[PDB]
Amino acid sequence: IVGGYTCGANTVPYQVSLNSGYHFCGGSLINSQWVVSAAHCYKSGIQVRLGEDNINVVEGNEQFISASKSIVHPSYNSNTLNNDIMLIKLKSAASLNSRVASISLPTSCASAGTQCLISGWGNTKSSGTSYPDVLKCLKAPILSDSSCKSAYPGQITSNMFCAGYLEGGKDSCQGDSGGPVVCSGKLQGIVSWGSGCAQKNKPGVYTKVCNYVSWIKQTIASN
Ligand SMILES: [Ca+2]
Repeated sequence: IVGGYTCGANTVPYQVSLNSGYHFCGGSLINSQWVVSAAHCYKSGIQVRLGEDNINVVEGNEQFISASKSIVHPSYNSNTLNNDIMLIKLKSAASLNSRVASISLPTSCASAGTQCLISGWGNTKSSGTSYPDVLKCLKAPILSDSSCKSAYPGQITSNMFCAGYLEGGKDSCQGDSGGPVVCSGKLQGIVSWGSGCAQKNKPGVYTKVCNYVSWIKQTIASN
């Protein structure tokens, strides 16, 4: 997250870290056994880390759980990042508490100008590299479809939306992928892609979770 702030330990209790001997992507806890993340984060060997704040120190309130199943959307296209969504089933159910809690899926899609919270352990620099230890937060609005398509002509599908700031300086970035975009207590986005980070007129692009609610619920009911 570039231009953001230190969230505060366990203030984003649904945020997870996906780990393979290092943090590589985020995700969101949507019930005691299931996490949503981005398809482009898919790997073998994933450990889900819940209740994290500093990803480099064991502080308390952490739960480390292996992934059992990792379900990439069948129509994921890795060249376009259309359908950039994955479900991950935990080996065991997490213990939910004030520090470790699920986020609700949307009933309706969000509209333009809705303010959301994006969070992650990704790069904090637009130009260069600097990974945080502790979780970073950014409040960003949903842009209009118009401004989103004018920023990325031909590359925005019905399953995406833009969020952020056209002036630059505030965005998600590498390592934030897969994490939450929460608006009025509902999971509306997943950190997906963009052109660089925090660059002017190139806002971040997010998977529009409201298009996937039926798919999420049908897949989970069968797995
Ligand atoms: Ca920790």
